[PDB]
Amino acid sequence: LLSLPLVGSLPFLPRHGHMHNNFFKLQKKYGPIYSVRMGTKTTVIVGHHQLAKEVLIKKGKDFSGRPQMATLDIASNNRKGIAFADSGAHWQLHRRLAMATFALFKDGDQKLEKIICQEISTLCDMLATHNGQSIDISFPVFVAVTNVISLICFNTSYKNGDPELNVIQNYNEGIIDNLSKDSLVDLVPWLKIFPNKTLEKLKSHVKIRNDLLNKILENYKEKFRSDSITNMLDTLMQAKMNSDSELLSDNHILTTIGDIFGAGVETTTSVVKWTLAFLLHNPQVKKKLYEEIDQNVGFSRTPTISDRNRLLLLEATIREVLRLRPVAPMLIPHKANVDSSIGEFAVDKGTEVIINLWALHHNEKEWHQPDQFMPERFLNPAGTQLISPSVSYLPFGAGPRSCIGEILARQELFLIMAWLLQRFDLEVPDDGQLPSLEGIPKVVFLIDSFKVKIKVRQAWREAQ
Ligand code: HEM
Ligand SMILES: C[C@]12CC[C@H](O)CC1=CC[C@@H]1[C@@H]2CC[C@]2(C)C(c3cccnc3)=CC[C@@H]12
Repeated sequence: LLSLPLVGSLPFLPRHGHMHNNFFKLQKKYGPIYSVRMGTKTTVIVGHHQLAKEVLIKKGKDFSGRPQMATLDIASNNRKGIAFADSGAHWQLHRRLAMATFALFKDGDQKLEKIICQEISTLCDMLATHNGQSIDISFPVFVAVTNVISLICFNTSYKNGDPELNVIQNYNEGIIDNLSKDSLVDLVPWLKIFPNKTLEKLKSHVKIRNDLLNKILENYKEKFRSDSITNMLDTLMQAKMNSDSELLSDNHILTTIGDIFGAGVETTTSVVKWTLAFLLHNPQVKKKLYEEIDQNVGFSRTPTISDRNRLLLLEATIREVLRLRPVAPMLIPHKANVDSSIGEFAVDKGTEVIINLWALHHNEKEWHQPDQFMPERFLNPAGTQLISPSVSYLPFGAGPRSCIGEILARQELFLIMAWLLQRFDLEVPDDGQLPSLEGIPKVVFLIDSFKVKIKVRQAWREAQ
């Protein structure tokens, strides 16, 4: 007898399990580096911190490109902005500008901390009215960080109950929904194979986004002045003026701002939401954080960046969430700019390269009990200093494409968690429903919405 002719082979079921996991699973069989073919396209998947550090750092510029996806083409207005922009003059300029923007927030009245704290203050005030009730805290958090990013981008914020916030939250939900089904690593190009409305759907969420950004950018051309660089939009216009003409067109500026707005809001919200979930499943850790927040900060004042030097277990909890649930479990896809190599294997010009960050954060030789939420992994055995327990760890990636929002995100997470932990007891709702920790892989790695019982703290009031 005979083997049947094979016309197609995939090593696991599509739309079965999370893909970053299925890829990790195959490491057992094939090693930490291997490739897949779909039509003309080859894709490399990397699942070890050494070979990843080759792609991200050592050969940074070689692998700093982005592949082209019909779905990203829409989200990025034909490859503009930073995130889904390919390497080139376009990317490099807009990346450096945005970065330069961030320094305009290093010291003074527009200290990043002061902008962050104002909003956490509104945010804690709103949340306080719900004393005794179980709420989904998604929207209150989305609001506070929508504000921080808005101030940083434009020097504007939204008053309470402005409907624009609701309009944003909507096309954000609908873009994240139609950007991919599961991860950005779509394996089989299902949307070229059968009739469907997903590009149609995606276009018209992005239309409404682009329309809101167009209003603000034409309504700002007349407020703009050379002697006043205080936000990101200024920085961009300060560049268009001096000069790079092809590079800073209207579309190009809109899209960069659109990336930062998107990225500022959805990543931090998601992580806050994860952190709260892990905290609800871990009442032993939760208790110690209240005890640590009392011993070190008490109730004479609200928490402060300078507190990162003493709220160590809080910073370890955040570190551990960013490990167990990476925001980007497979980063964003890379691409080979020139012919090159990983681990001394050939990788040709144009090949998609994916770092399975999830594998690195779960490597069993690198972590002692990787499947466990254990903020202790990030402390010395006593409890008094933060440690880097493995090199297989890159929540913010690294190299030419590393996260630019990293200082922003770090401070937003630490300050949100600290104000929250000071003022509020956060408990399971009366119906003992805990959130699912499984997650929902999309551009960002999300958690199903859930509810938290929020109460005002006995110790917080017993001091007013
Ligand atoms: C916990 C929150 C965050 C995490 C864990 C995180 C992590 C990451 C990772 C892993 C990447 C991709 C690295 C790669 O593609 O190889 C990335 C890229 C990026 N992030 Fe974040 N990030 C966070 C928050 C933010 C924030 C607050 C912003 C905006 C202020 C932001 C803006 C960006 C942008 C614009 C890129 C694209 C970089 C490029 O293509 O050159 N991120 N981030
Ligand atoms: C789709 C979305 C989120 C929904 C918005 O409507 C549009 C948008 C634009 C830029 C994207 C963002 C999600 C987060 C992205 C993908 C991001 C990012 C992703 C992960 C970590 N850090 C940053 C850089 C650009 C960001």
